[PDB]
Amino acid sequence: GFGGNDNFG
Amino acid sequence: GFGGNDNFG
Amino acid sequence: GFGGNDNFG
Amino acid sequence: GFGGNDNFG
Amino acid sequence: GFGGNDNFG
Amino acid sequence: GFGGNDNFG
Amino acid sequence: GFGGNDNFG
Amino acid sequence: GFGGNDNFG
Amino acid sequence: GFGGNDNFG
Amino acid sequence: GFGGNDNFG
Amino acid sequence: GFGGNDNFG
Amino acid sequence: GFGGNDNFG
Amino acid sequence: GFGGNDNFG
Amino acid sequence: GFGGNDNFG
Amino acid sequence: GFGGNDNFG
Amino acid sequence: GFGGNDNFG
Amino acid sequence: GFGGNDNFG
Amino acid sequence: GFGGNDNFG
Amino acid sequence: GFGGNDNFG
Amino acid sequence: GFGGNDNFG
Amino acid sequence: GFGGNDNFG
Amino acid sequence: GFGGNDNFG
Amino acid sequence: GFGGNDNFG
Amino acid sequence: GFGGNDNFG
Repeated sequence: GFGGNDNFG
Repeated sequence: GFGGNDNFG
Repeated sequence: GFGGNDNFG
Repeated sequence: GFGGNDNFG
Repeated sequence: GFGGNDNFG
Repeated sequence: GFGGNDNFG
Repeated sequence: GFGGNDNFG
Repeated sequence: GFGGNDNFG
Repeated sequence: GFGGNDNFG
Repeated sequence: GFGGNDNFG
Repeated sequence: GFGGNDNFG
Repeated sequence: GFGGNDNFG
Repeated sequence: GFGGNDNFG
Repeated sequence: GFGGNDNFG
Repeated sequence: GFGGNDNFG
Repeated sequence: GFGGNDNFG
Repeated sequence: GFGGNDNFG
Repeated sequence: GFGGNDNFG
Repeated sequence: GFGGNDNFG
Repeated sequence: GFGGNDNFG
Repeated sequence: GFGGNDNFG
Repeated sequence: GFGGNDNFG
Repeated sequence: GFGGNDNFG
Repeated sequence: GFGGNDNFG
């Protein structure tokens, strides 16, 4: 999510 | 893709 | 939530 | 089916 | 049915 | 004479 | 309170 | 259903 | 006297 | 019949 | 032919 | 039908 | 009198 | 059906 | 106090 | 379907 | 909580 | 919280 | 007569 | 922390 | 800093 | 040179 | 120079 | 693809 697409959902 | 938190139902 | 009767293809 | 949410798909 | 009546619910 | 497929309450 | 002969047929 | 309140939810 | 299937949620 | 057909005759 | 789903009442 | 009469009801 | 070669289905 | 913050009573 | 008559005070 | 060709016929 | 609900108090 | 007073800072 | 939470200084 | 800052969430 | 003096900064 | 406390991602 | 029963509470 | 010398403090 900072470079790589995190999904806290 | 579908990189998200996906429910489908 | 109540995702009922999904027919996916 | 009598209150069942049934598919018949 | 084939020869008699039938309903869905 | 006779009743049949009968959903009820 | 129903009360007589009813014959759910 | 009849007199007993059911609760099919 | 609640009686149903209420989900306090 | 999900990938199929049905009759209900 | 796969003509299925017939009633030949 | 096809070969002979058939009544219904 | 359906008589000649015939596919019913 | 997701009250994540439900204070009650 | 939801069915139970509380007294937060 | 999702990410799949999935031909019925 | 950085992903979801707090409910302070 | 809920019953007790709160403070911050 | 509880004086509860307190932050001095 | 009554000395330095906080974060919630 | 209640009877003395303090430098939170 | 405190960076301090901070969530990321 | 406060000097009595203060009840800082 | 960040790439320098970046000091997440």
